[PDB]
Amino acid sequence: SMSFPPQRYHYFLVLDFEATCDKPQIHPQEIIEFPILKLNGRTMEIESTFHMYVQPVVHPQLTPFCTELTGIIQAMVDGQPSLQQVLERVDEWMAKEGLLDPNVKSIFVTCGDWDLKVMLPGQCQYLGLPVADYFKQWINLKKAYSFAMGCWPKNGLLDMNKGLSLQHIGRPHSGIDDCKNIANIMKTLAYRGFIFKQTSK
Ligand SMILES: Nc1ncnc2c1ncn2[C@@H]1O[C@H](COP(=O)(O)O)[C@@H](O)[C@H]1O
Ligand SMILES: [Sm+3]
Ligand SMILES: [Sm+3]
Repeated sequence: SMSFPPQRYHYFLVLDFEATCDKPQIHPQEIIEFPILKLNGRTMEIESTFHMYVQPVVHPQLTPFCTELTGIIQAMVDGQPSLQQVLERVDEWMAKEGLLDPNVKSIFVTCGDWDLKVMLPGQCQYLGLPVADYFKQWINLKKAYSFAMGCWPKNGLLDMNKGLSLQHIGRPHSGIDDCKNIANIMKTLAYRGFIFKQTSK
């Protein structure tokens, strides 16, 4: 096939939350890291980065497990805006990037469905906040990978990097680093000729 074919979107918006957690799981979970990488729709190159840590409210003190898992320390979320304000910052960032133009086509890309099917809508429902329409469609990279490679990856980014012989970027369970791996996997899948499609229902 053709390497780096024409794609259906002008930009891809790579997103990977980190959230409060514990062993056994904390309830409710709350977003504590909100990264978005804006990728050129054709080349998959990173052109802009949104990144904010978020101050949790229901369980404001990060557990030892959460800090061990994510590397996020208490001082990184203390003094930060809450999710409501971060969502307003995202909307302003989308506007300045030119992504609110109806003729500019973009879609979010996540590893799995959890981030936009479960985490964001669930916390927004808890807080009584509407979900912006652009969060309601996305590409699940694991499903896209399964069509591009003909196989179901077992453990997310690590196994997709393994299958494509890519070196892992940065630290697992860091939101921004997970985004960098998603973007690197996407670049390789496009190099192999894959055309990305919405997977969310
Ligand atoms: N092994 C785990 N045990 C408990 N919670 C987890 C685990 N892995 C991920 N999580 C939660 O899911 C969020 C997203 O995970 P990830 O995108 O894989 O870093 C984390 O920030 C945690 O809140
Ligand atoms: Sm993740
Ligand atoms: Sm992650």
